[PDB]
Amino acid sequence: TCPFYKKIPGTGFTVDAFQYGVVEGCTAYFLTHFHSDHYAGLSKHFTFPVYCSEITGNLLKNKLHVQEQYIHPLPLDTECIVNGVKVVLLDANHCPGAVMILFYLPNGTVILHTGDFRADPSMERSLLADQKVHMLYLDTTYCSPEYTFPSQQEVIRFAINTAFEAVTLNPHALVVCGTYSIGKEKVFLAIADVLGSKVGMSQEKYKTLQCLNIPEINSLITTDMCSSLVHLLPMMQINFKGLQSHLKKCGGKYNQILAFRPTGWTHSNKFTRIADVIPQTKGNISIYGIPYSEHSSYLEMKRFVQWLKPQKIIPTVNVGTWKSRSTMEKYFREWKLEAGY
Ligand code: NI
Repeated sequence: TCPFYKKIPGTGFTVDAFQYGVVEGCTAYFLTHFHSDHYAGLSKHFTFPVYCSEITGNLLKNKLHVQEQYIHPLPLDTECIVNGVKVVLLDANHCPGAVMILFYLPNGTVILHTGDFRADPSMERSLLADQKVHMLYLDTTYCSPEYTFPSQQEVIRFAINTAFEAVTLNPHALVVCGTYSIGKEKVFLAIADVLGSKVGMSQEKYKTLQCLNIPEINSLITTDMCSSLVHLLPMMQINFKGLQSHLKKCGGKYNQILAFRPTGWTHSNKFTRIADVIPQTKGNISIYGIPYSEHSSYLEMKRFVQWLKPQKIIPTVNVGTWKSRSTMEKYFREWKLEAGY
């Protein structure tokens, strides 16, 4: 059965609710982004209307085989009527095609569902500026002050300089980047660009990237591994065993691997600056864990919420324990008393 925080009161709408069977009274199913926890349950046998971005719609059709008649793509930044209710989709600054949804309820209440997001000050100059929000359904993944990490631009700076240095010292080094879902593509794209290479990958991953509307993509990626010195591999293979095994397959073209594991936050954030980061090393194999987040830091989240001044907050992440729920409610109250709403 569908939980409460995935229902939109006063509408026939649900958000990210495909794993519960047929939801009683749902006339339109919204999908915020193509991440498995959120799409869990969609397939070619789905026969209700799905509302989403163009990019999410490209991925439903080609990767999950959902039939075209049930895919309803909406443009961003545009007032649209769905089943008699005004909605807007806004860029979530999460992975490609990810959105927040503004719902204008028939009774005058305004609801923002963030999906998954990385709050940014640029959101304070979207269509959100214009009006009040009564309920916020908030991505609270990192809602605790210990959760700190750098900007995405600092992390990319570190990865580009690390890769360029290592391959300039050894032209026979191979760079490898881990992936398991969409998102974080700037990591491997930026490194390939500095090195003058295309990014090499499997047919399945190439298919996924071709759904993302990335400008000039055909110039940036390929399935011909031999011609590329930046390779993608599944995240589970980013370890000394998996990487050794991959170096054997390359036919004596390379004598070193430098690899990157983009993670979310890890506890080495609590001590080490991004500048000071070091790899794990065995022989001619080195592995860097880099904290490239597509979710808000605690400070980013707090800033966004203090600016929006919602009348009520409903968390959508970390809701399963009493301790987590109590912790999050305490921070929402400090934020509210500090800013005076
Ligand atoms: Ni996500």
